Amino acid sequence: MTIYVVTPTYARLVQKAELVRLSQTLSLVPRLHWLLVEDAEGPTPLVSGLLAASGLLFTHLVVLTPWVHPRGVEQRNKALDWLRGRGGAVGGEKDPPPPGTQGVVYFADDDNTYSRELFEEMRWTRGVSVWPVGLVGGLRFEGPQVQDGRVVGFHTAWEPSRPFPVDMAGFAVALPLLLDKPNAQFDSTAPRGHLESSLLSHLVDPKDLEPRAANCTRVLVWHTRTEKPKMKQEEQLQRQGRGSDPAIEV
Amino acid sequence: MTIYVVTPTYARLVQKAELVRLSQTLSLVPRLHWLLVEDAEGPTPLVSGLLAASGLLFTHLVVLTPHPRGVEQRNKALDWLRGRGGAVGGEKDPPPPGTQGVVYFADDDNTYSRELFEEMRWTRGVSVWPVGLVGGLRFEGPQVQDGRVVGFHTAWERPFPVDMAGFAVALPLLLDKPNAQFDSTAPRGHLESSLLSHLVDPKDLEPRAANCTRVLVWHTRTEKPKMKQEEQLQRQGRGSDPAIEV
Ligand SMILES: *O=P([O])([O])OP([O])(=O)O[C][C]1O[C](N2[C]=[C]C(=O)[N]C2=O)[C]([O])[C]1[O]
Ligand SMILES: *O=P([O])([O])OP([O])(=O)O[C][C]1O[C](N2[C]=[C]C(=O)[N]C2=O)[C]([O])[C]1[O]
Ligand SMILES: OC[C@H]1O[C@@H](O[C@@H]2[C@@H](O)[C@H](O)O[C@H](CO)[C@@H]2O)[C@H](O)[C@@H](O)[C@H]1O
Ligand SMILES: [Mn+2]
Ligand SMILES: [Mn+2]
Repeated sequence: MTIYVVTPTYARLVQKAELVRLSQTLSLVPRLHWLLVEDAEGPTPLVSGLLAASGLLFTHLVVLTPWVHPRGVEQRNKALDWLRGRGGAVGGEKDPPPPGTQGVVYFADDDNTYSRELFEEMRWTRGVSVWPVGLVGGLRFEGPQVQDGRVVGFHTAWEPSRPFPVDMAGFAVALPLLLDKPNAQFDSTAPRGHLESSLLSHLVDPKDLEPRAANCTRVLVWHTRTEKPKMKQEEQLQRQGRGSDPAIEV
Repeated sequence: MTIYVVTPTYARLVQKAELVRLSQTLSLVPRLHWLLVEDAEGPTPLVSGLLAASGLLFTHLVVLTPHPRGVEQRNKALDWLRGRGGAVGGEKDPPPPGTQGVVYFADDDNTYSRELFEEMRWTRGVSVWPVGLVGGLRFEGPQVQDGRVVGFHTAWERPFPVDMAGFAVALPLLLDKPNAQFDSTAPRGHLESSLLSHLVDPKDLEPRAANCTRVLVWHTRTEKPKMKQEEQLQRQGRGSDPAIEV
């Protein structure tokens, strides 16, 4: 069962650092195909270079992002388009899996923290699977309430009106189910935190969710965020004509 | 050649996450021995459990520090390497005297590429390489000329203007200098120097990373999670189950 990890990424100071630790974590997982989608005009040397050197099975994708400020929407839908045979690769495996292929799709932002155990949990998804997510929604962890092996509620707080009050990193979807539901995609016009539900509503009813991670008692992924680097000194040095050598990638 | 990674850690919301992605990166490095020292009153089940399930060669140490942080913890790892014992888990026996190896001080929130470790494995005395996103710069790094450290690309004021993550020390040199340790009273920018002045002259530093032309380690920091909601649910008697580890 191959796991397809959809990861939208964009250039900023901590980008390479984020892709380095993430790609290194992904190299621990067998049967994993990384769909890295750059939010850029075209493929960048930085990302192309990191992928080629990663040693991972991957497909490089690119799409530009054109009030609620959703992040990575277009990039995620681009990965979905590719999976549905609408092309778009610029590197790596050019052809998507043919229909009938078994597999699971997981949307992994480039700044979260993922334990290798998480991937074995989602590898057996029939429709849509779920598990708790740490340090998200303003909670220690947000996650499905499980009873008798079934989801009967949710431990959440923010925007409780959400049919699926779970984070992007808190679920995975069966590849066959995605192809069998062509209208399933992320809605960029969706309110602040209803992005997840905009995709999932086309796939299942929350009652049909497959609880994983020891019936949602284990937190195997964390919604970590990196601090924006301090650059006051870099700014001053540049004015003096001695800024950090730009020919050295960071 | 074994690499001894000394990592001080402490309990806070992101600790487990930090330790998870750090240990996963380390499991990609051969001949590596992890010296994880907790800044706590005793071994925490969280860390003990993470170490046991990591499949890494490690030694677990503890020491509480009631201003530069993680200092006492790093010094205890050094004490252990000097046969002064102090382990509470993992490999209790330190490397025998005259053992070859290199010591690297890796904070638990930085980002380290696998290549970094292969660069430091050749350390004779003390080696150096650039560090990204640190000191207010895209990167700080030694200035190399003819394969010799002739200066330092830095902004903040120091005999050794390099971050904790930008150097490694040969094990034999550390044993040879029994007084070489971090000064817990040394202010932030002088912590690295308090140790290195006991070991070598900055002009004897061995430049790595293609003569310091590549950034293989980043000084990333993790945002503190907002917990307003947790506090609200706590008032209502339904906070995140304390029995579910995060
Ligand atoms: O605030 P969050 O932490 O939920 O979101 P994020 O910052 O981690 O963004 C989500 C994903 O999309 C990427 N992205 C962000 C901003 C942008 O302009 N373009 C993007 O592709 C980012 O790398 C994440 O993977
Ligand atoms: O500000 P920096 O990013 O240089 O430092 P840090 O926050 O990453 O701390 C350095 C190391 O020491 C640990 N530590 C931190 C605070 C404390 O009270 N006790 C500690 O042991 C931390 O985990 C880092 O590894
Ligand atoms: O499942 C949680 C949900 O959180 C949304 O983000 C919210 C923020 O927009 C708001 O400012 O704070 C909230 C916490 O009180 C919460 O973090 C995400 O948009 C969504 O993806 C999901 O993570
Ligand atoms: Mn994020
Ligand atoms: Mn740090």
